[PDB]
Amino acid sequence: GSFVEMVDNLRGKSGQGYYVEMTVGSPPQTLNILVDTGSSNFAVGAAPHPFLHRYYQRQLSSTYRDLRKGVYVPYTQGAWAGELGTDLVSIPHGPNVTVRANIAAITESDKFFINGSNWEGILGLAYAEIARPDDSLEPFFDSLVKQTHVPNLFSLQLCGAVGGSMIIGGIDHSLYTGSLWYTPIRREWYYEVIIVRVEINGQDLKMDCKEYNYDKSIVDSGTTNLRLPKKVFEAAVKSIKAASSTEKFPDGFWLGEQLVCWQAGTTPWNIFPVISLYLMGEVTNQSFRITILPQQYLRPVESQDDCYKFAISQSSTGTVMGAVIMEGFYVVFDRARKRIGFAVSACHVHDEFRTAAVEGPFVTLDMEDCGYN
Ligand SMILES: CC(=O)Nc1c(Cl)cc(CNC(=N)NC(=O)Cn2ccc3ccc(C#N)cc32)cc1Cl
Repeated sequence: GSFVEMVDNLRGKSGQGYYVEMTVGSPPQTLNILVDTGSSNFAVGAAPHPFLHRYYQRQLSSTYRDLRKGVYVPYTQGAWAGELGTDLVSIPHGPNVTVRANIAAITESDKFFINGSNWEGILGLAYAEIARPDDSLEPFFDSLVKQTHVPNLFSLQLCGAVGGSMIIGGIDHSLYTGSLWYTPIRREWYYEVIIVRVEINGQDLKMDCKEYNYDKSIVDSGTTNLRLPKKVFEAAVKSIKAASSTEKFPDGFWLGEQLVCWQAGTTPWNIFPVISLYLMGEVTNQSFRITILPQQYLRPVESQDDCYKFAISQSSTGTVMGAVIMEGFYVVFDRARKRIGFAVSACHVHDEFRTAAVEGPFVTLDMEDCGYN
């Protein structure tokens, strides 16, 4: 394939984010940057911190330009503050171009950096609307498209336990099997989609699709869990408990407050159900379903023991399809045609009885009502 040099450009530790090497400034400073499809700022640590091995040094970059403007980015648990500026940016194992991009130099932070994660910055891949301080601040990818020939499209293959590929400018066919199925992007801020139905072990959850998309549903690579709206989570957990009732688990396991460990080799994946999301398709009344295995939603925590954490958690900000979902699939963010594609990942962790799947088409009536306004 012609994108061979971008294959395998992602690394990471489990549950700690996938990162790509970027070089910034001149002479080259190379940094490990978190790949996040749920945000829109390019930001790098620019001061020493206990969790950072290296960081961006602006005074050593002759091409660094100061924007004389501070930036503050709050998240749910953490936050960071820093200074805005521009510099030359490249991705060594990505497309062969260099761009002048906005960089947020992070000079202070709370619970943002992860001990041992080996990354020191974040690459926001979503649209300008959700950028701090405001929309006038062109996100990295927008800058890439404007200044260069690179087609307005990228794709992600995150392989679970860690590594994967971020293909920029195209689609690499060795990364997936079967056909690609596309769902429209509802609005360009987050990568927003519409879930029209949810099944556990082929059994329908029987809720109004409005509930599945309450607030919004997004595809977000810098989040670990599949997060479901309060009511949907409650129902889903009932159904999963019922589907795996040949075994018993403490109530805190389903809330992620407890772990269960099996002896090495013996996890009974067979007792947990497959989970299915149906997404609106590209044609009236047409949908398709993506289906994930326990190997995706039970995550290992790093002896003689294998400990697992349930990785479906409740949300107050709608559905977030994080790495739990994405590690099953090759995902194509086709920004040029306002659509997102899913195909079975050539490298998804599976066993011999069941595999992740993307199947279609299905007929779902009145899908237009499922979105929130
Ligand atoms: C240690 C850690 O969690 N670091 C971290 C942090 Cl603080 C923020 C990010 C930002 N990227 C995200 N894709 N997502 C979030 O931060 C989660 N989050 C971001 C905004 C936000 C708002 C409401 C809720 C709820 N409920 C959750 C929210 C990435 C990482 Cl790795």
